[PDB]
Amino acid sequence: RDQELEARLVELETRLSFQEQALTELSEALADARLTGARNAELIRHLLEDL
Amino acid sequence: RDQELEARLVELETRLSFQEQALTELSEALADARLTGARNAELIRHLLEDL
Amino acid sequence: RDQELEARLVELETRLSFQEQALTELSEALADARLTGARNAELIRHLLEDL
Repeated sequence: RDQELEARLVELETRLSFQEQALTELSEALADARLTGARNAELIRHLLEDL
Repeated sequence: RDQELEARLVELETRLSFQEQALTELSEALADARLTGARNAELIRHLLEDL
Repeated sequence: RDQELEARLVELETRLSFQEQALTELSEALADARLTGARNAELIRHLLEDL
C-alpha cells in the first residue's frame, strides 16, 4: 500500500522531463545569442577602426 | 526498514527544486541578453550605414 | 522483488546529474555572453556619440 513512493517517482520523472526540454531550448537560444554577440563584437571592432 | 529509498527521493526532490529555480533565473537572464543582442545588432546596422 | 523502484531512482539520479552539469555550463557561457553584450552596448554608445 506504500504506492506513495511510486507516485512521487512519477512526479519527479515528469518534472525532470520538463527541465530537460527547457534546458535544450535554453542551450539553443544561447548558442544563437553568443553568435550574435561574436558578430556584433567584430562589426564594432571594425567601426572603431574606420574611425 | 527500506527507508533508504525515501531518503533518496527526498534528495532528488531537493536537487530538482534548485535546478528548477536555476533554470528560471537563467531563462530570465538570457531573454534579457538576447534583447540587448538584438538592439546592439540594429544600432550597429545603422552605424554601418551612416558610414 | 520490487527493485523496479530502485532502478528508476538510479535512472533519475543519473538524468539529474547530467542536467546539473549542463546547467553549470550554460550559466558560465551566459555570464560570458552577457559581459560581451554589456561591452558591445558601451562601445556602440560611444560610436554613436563620436558621430
